[PDB]
Amino acid sequence: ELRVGLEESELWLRFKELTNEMIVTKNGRRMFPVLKVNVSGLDPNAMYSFLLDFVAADNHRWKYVNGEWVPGGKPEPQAPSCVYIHPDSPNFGAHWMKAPVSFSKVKLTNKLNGGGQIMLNSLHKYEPRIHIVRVGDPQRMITSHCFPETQFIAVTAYQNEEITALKIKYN
Ligand SMILES: Cc1ccc(N[C@H]2CCN(c3ccccc3Cl)C2=O)cc1C(N)=O
Repeated sequence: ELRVGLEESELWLRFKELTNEMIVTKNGRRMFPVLKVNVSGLDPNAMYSFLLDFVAADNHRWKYVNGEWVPGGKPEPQAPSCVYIHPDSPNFGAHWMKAPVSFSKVKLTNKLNGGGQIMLNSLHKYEPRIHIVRVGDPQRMITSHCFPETQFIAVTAYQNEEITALKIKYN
């Protein structure tokens, strides 16, 4: 009954086809595309919080060489666990289900700086993951959901000029 669907999956797949890249900066940078999901099968009367984190996909980093992403060395030590709390939290299941849940305000950074920003290692691959937690639950039940369409490589600057162009075209 619980269903969490990626919105604009076709657009994400265009970026994923090229290998998607997300800029990280000292002060933090919002994502494009924005991660948005539709949710069904929550209790409309209950209250939930929506959380987001980013899971490392490989035991190595990457490098863009001759127009191709290739394994580019041993990984750096894993990034700190950073979780983003959706600012609508806590809210009724009715709230989360009446309209897609958008994580427009989350910012990716390469420094532990000011904010609820997400710390990522440049040239490493990550995948957004959403968690739903119910308030007042003595079992502290959490549901976790991964989105393979939204995988990307964190970068201090775009490597693929097709990514640079695509981000301008669709944004
Ligand atoms: C009657 C009723 C009870 C429960 C639910 N939803 C469950 C499943 C997900 N979940 C849930 C619970 C804890 C943490 C995270 C989640 Cl996601 C819930 O609270 C729907 C109905 C209904 N509308 O019939």
